Amino acid sequence: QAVLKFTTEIHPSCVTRQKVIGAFGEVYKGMLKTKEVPVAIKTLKAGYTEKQRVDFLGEAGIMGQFSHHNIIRLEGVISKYKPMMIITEYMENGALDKFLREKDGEFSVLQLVGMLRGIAAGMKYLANMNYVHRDLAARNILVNSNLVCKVSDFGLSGKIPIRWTAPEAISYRKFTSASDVWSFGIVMWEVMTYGERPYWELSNHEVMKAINDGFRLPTPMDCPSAIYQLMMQCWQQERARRPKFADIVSILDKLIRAPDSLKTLADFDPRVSIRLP
Ligand SMILES: Cc1ccc(C(=O)Nc2cccc(C(F)(F)F)c2)cc1Nc1nc(N2CCC[C@H](O)C2)nc(-n2ccnc2)n1
Repeated sequence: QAVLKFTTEIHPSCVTRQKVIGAFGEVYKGMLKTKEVPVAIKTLKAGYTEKQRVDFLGEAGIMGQFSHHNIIRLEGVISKYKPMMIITEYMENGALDKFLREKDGEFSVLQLVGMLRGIAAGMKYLANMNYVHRDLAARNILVNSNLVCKVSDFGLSGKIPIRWTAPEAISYRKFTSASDVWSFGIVMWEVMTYGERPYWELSNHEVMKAINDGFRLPTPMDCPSAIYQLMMQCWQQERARRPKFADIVSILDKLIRAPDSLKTLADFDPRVSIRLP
């Protein structure tokens, strides 16, 4: 029970499950009695294995431990009754990838960079807490009604997220906070492009080959030079050369606080010629 030391135990009478939103069990949208609050509810259904129980309660325990503005907030856990449940806050705006694609061009550069600073602060916290995310991507980030981004982990889409993953993590399963930094660079590109697919139609093998050949994603349109410089350094082949999350947070904070620094734009390489008088 020590695993749950940072969690609040919720009584089942306070929870109502309404609609399945994911699927040892299912995830539901529901309501929590604490005037009810909307919540997401992950269940561990009858028949779960020992490994599944250890993973489920371990997930609940770390989510309770995390207490940060940019990490999804655990409302509580049901561990004393069956089915067991993990209950989190709910965001009507949903996941960041779909959000940006449905709001193309609607935000200022400063708003976009602010979302990256928040994601970076959440990741710095996770790394400092010695938690390696392994699946950092815009699809795993929730957006609240204040445009605050909350790092989450919804599990795999299981689709292996090759184009978000650092080379050493793909090649030999070395997942660390430095491979999370690589993923963060990809998230920066996702944000600045309003959710474009990294590497467009390239297949997974083509992406890995391009990376090994030295190619990197080109600059997004209208992107601050400093922001593209930062994402590029997240994609250094040599793990030890990448910035740490503390460096990323510091840089993003300083750019936002001296906002003229974001007015210098990186050149964009057009794919298409339009000749006009
Ligand atoms: C119930 C639930 C359980 C666990 C997690 C979760 O993050 N665990 C996690 C594990 C390790 C590390 C971290 C860490 F470090 F990142 F924090 C976080 C999130 C949700 N809650 C949730 N799950 C979904 N799902 C899940 C099924 C697929 C579906 O498409 C979306 N959707 C919403 N949701 C949507 C709109 N508002 C809220 N909430």
